[PDB]
Amino acid sequence: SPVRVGLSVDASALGHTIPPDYTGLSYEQAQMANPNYFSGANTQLAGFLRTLGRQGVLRIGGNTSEYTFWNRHAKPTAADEHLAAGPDKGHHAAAREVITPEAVNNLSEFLDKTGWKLIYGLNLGKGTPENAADEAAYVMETIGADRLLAFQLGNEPDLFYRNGIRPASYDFAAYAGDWQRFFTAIRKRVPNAPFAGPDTAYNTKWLVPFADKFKHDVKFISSHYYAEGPPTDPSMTIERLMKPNPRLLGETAGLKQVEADTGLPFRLTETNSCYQGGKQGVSDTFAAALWAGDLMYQQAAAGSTGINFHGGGYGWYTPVAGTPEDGFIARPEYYGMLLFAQAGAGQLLGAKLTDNSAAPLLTAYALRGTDGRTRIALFNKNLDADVEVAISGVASPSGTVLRLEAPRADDTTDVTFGGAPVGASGSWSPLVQEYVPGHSGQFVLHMRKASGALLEFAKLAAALQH
Ligand SMILES: O=C(O)[C@H]1O[C@@H](Oc2ccc([N+](=O)[O-])cc2[N+](=O)[O-])[C@H](F)[C@@H](O)[C@@H]1O
Ligand SMILES: O=C(O)[C@H]1O[C@@H](Oc2ccc([N+](=O)[O-])cc2[N+](=O)[O-])[C@H](F)[C@@H](O)[C@@H]1O
Ligand SMILES: O=[N+]([O-])c1ccc(O)c([N+](=O)[O-])c1
Ligand SMILES: *[C@H]1O[C@H](C(=O)O)[C@@H](O)[C@H](O)[C@H]1F
Repeated sequence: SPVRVGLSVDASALGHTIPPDYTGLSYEQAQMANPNYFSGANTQLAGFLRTLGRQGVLRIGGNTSEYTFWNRHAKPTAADEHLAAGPDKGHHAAAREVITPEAVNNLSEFLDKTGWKLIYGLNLGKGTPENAADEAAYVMETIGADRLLAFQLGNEPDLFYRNGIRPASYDFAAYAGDWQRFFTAIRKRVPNAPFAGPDTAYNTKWLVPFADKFKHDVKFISSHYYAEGPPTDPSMTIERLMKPNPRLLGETAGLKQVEADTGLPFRLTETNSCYQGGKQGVSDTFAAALWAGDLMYQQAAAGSTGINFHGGGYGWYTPVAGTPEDGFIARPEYYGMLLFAQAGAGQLLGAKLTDNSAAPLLTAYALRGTDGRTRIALFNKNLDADVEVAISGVASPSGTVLRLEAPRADDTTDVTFGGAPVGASGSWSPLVQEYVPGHSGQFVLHMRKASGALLEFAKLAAALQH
């Protein structure tokens, strides 16, 4: 028998706004070594991005951003024509790669085909300030001011002290030294160069200090988040992924603090289910779809202005997998992002769960969409309990439900949303839609264990609208 829970929506309790560019992805800077990947001719990948959002952000950085060197005078053939750069596995220094001018040109075409904006990593770990300045100049010229959201100076500088990029004594102080030096060189060459940071791995203590020290220099504050790791650790399981944890609590507190204290927006610029490249049998499963869609909403509710799920290649946690030669496919995690895409932008509303102690991992978010229609995204992350949700507070005669499903939580395939898989180049239309009738704002929705749902409610009295 289902666990019977209440969801009270309060349309008068307004929360944060979800902007049209909330969604996004993160990729390794090393991907720039192959100009055919982010390219106008890569119509398949662009299609997958357009389905994730009419607007969104592509972030390029990661562990490889310390090992990639802009070379304005490269032979075009320096390029690795075949490279599909998967998430860095974080065991040792990445292979050193050059970025060519044509890679930047093709990145511009790709952004033009997708309608997305760009966050671009610069090499503060091993590069010089002069080369960063030159790189920045070419990117700004090529990408354009309209599409370049920010440069970022180093990736996860809070781990430099332990990974060898710096000595064991490197700390916030020294980073702020490094950052200032690069910033000044870049701005001399590119007066309108925009910035974000500190792009930290986990260390929230760097956030307010960074935001305070560089308040007039940056557009937003950034940090990262991984639910689990390392992948070889047997405690890192699907069930664990469905649950909050102290790191998430700390990141969430960290983002609220920086926004409260400084008034600067926050963006989660690198995130996925398990670090060091993800975990087989967890990161590549239907559970990751529930995990990722729920994370997008939880972060927005806390005040995050956007997100970037890391990926690339055929990485265990990649939302999109593939290569320009063999084609691209949506992995299970993509479908959690797709639910969010389908819900769209708007303003979050009060929505409280009650009688839910026997179904503690169910989450729900109500949104007043741009078009004025109410949506509710639910994630029954309970692996073993079906739920029956008594929804109230919804001023609508009826809704449709689109289901996020797979036959088992650990399935690496068989994932559908709205009764359909995603096809080639991000193609997707709902094929199964269930009507839910309401009265006095009350609706009842059953959800199987380990499933999700998006409810879209009809306007009142709008049957004759043009
Ligand atoms: O030189 C090595 O192989 C060195 O690699 C360290 O690993 C890293 C170095 C740099 C980065 N990074 O810029 O992101 C990341 C890693 N990493 O996450 O593995 C090793 F820690 C060190 O033992 C090794 O000597
Ligand atoms: O790690 C290294 O290879 C070495 O690289 C230098 O930085 C560069 C390498 C290559 C180019 N380029 O192909 O135009 C440019 C730079 N650069 O001016 O940043 C570092 F300076 C050096 O410390 C590092 O050991
Ligand atoms: O269940 N449906 O496919 C469906 C379609 C259009 C609709 O307008 C509604 N509705 O009124 O909520 C439901
Ligand atoms: C963010 O963390 C990722 C991971 O550990 O999976 C890496 O792939 C990425 O290079 C790093 F920036």
